[PDB]
Amino acid sequence: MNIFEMLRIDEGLRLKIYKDTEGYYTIGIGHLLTKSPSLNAAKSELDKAIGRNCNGVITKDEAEKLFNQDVDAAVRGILRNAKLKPVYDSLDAVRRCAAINMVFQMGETGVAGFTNSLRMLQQKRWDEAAVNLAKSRWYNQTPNRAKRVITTFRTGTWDAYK
Ligand SMILES: Cc1cccc(I)c1
Ligand SMILES: [Cl-]
Repeated sequence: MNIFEMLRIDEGLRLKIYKDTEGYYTIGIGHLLTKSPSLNAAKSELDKAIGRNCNGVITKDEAEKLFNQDVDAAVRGILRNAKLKPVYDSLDAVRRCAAINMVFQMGETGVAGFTNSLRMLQQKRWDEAAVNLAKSRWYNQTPNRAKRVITTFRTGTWDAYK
């Protein structure tokens, strides 16, 4: 297991524009295109991202390329964020994958309310952090995926993905 395999499990792979769990146009391995309700707006974002006129469809290679860019962007966003970087750097590699997973799903803004969870994670109070992480819209709206991520933070193992 690694972050790519983890997120590939959580996000799936679809080569045509689809709607994510929130109803937003997405493609590939969970690549958000737009929050606009306009399919044309999503198609424009797709063409811009791939560099050709795709009319809503990409290849597996293209999906994997976008996915690598998106994982890297999540990592570099963590490293540039004064709140997230100290916690991230305190974690082991398996738990760092759980952190990337959350940033990939929700962005830096979506994790802004996790201040108390971040403190518990930095303190290595794993069961306490796991309880706190579940008290969230995130957990309630995507409970099976949140449970896997939370188990990863709780245990520092890949058990939830095996
Ligand atoms: C709980 C959490 C989420 C995103 C990033 C980090 I570091 C920690
Ligand atoms: Cl879920």
